[PDB]
Amino acid sequence: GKIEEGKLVIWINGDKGYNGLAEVGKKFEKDTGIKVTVEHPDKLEEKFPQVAATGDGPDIIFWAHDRFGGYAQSGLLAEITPDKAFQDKLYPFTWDAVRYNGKLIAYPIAVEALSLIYNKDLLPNPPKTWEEIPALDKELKAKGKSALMFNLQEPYFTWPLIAADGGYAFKYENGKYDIKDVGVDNAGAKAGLTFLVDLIKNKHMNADTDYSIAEAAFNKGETAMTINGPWAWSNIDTSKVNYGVTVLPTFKGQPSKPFVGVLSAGINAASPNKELAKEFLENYLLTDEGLEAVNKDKPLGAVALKSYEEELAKDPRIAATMENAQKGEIMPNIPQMSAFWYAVRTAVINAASGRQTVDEALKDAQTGSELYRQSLEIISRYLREQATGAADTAPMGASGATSRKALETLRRVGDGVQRNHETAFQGMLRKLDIKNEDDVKSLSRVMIHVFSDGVTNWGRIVTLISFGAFVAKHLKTINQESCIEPLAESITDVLVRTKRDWLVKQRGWDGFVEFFHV
Ligand SMILES: CO[C@H]1/C(F)=C/C[C@H](C)[C@@H](C)S(=O)(=O)NC(=O)c2ccc3c(c2)N(C[C@@H]2CCO[C@H]21)C[C@@]1(CCCc2cc(Cl)ccc21)CO3
Ligand SMILES: OC[C@H]1O[C@H](O[C@H]2[C@H](O)[C@@H](O)[C@@H](O)O[C@@H]2CO)[C@H](O)[C@@H](O)[C@@H]1O
Repeated sequence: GKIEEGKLVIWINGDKGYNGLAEVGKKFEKDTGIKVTVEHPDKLEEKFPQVAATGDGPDIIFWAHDRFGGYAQSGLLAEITPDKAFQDKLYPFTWDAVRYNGKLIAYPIAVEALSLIYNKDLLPNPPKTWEEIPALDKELKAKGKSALMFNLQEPYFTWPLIAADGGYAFKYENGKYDIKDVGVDNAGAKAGLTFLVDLIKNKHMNADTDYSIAEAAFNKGETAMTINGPWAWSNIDTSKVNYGVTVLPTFKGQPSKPFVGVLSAGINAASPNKELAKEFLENYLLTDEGLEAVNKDKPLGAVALKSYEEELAKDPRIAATMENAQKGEIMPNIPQMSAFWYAVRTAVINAASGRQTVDEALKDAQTGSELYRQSLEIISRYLREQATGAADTAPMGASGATSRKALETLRRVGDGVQRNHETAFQGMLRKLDIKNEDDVKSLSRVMIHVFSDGVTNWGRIVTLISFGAFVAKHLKTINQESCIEPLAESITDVLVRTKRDWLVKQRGWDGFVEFFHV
């Protein structure tokens, strides 16, 4: 389906101030005659890239900025071009969170960081360390309470602990990300997750605790502490708990490091209402009165709009939010963040339930988080050396032995496939009629149709990549060598998205090397 002209459909998460956002929508309707529909579907961050890919979905999508680079890389977002006068009304660091490949891909709304929320009637002074929580829980259990309950199903809430002693997602040094350097299974990450698993094993927490269970327990006065963001404060106000919002506890003397999000509004590339969306976001929502309406429903945190943020800055809950934000780090918006989050969510859940050990769980998470970059490194090098006749001299980098050995295996087995299946390869090449970067882009659909319509095994993966090499050779001979790298990226995208779970179960490219050994 096509997006309907002359209305606005907005998607925002169900924990945010969506009735507040609908009031801003009604003000827009009152001026313009244009109906604004606000929806909060489950798993909207997973649904958006599926429906938007077919030219469907909402006109405007709200999420934290971490998902938006993936969306932008897939052509799902309109470039945002506010004038200088509008850009200067928001803090520059919030604009930086919505910049992807030099282009603004969303409007920033507000800065979110988790804090420790504590019941002052149970815990007059909250604990400064994670390490004192077991003893504190023992004290509280004797009075029929617990120390701490928070969502263990979403790794956002457990990440601050994992990150504290040296866990990291993608390493940041000299003002740039080393996407090859992933810190999911180092000693720091292990120490943090082991502490969490030990809290569970000693019955200080329950592995099944989710968002709803922890909220209800805190807001009924059953647990002394929770971990949550500004959005949660509204329901706590209603409960009349005497609560404080403060700095997260330290682990091994070091601050808990929450991943900081910037709630952001992106415009769908398929929307025929882009001018209405920009008008709504700039002149209705991102105003003192627009942000107030949302903030009164569920608090936004530290708003991007300089004028309204000065008014809210005096709130000690916001001061505490920004203290934790400064100790933490701004999330990347790189396309791999979705894979990172999927990998760590599974690792926390399996470690918490005892399905896997901490070592086993973080091992798998590391492989999952590394999979795109390692797969690209191998696939791009094979395609490029096959096309040119000469290999890449560049160092292989992180997990370089695996990448080197996988490439050597792929040269052996892939050249065998190209030789033996030369007839079919030639026939399919002629059938596809590839001649430019436009035709290369259209291969993704046929590639995913043929590669996924069949069993999952290493032999079929070799075919995917070897035919890729066969096409790369053709692109070089027709003076279309600049298409080879986008082809490699497209093959890699198809492989890692469709076979993510299977690939991780095989120990990634080490499984490939082992399967075809001797
Ligand atoms: C019958 O004719 C096919 C052929 F010869 C199969 C022989 C093989 C060795 C089988 C015995 S198998 O079961 O081991 N493997 C597969 O069946 C298989 C797996 C993946 C795969 C394909 C097959 N493709 C169809 C092949 C290529 C040559 O003839 C087709 C190519 C494919 C789709 C077209 C566009 C395209 C573009 C790029 Cl850049 C890369 C790949 C592709 C998707 O990838
Ligand atoms: O749990 C992984 C998850 O973390 C972040 O999602 C947060 C979001 O930023 C908050 O606004 C709030 O809604 O809670 C969410 C956690 O349930 C990432 O933004 C998201 O991409 C990621 O999957």
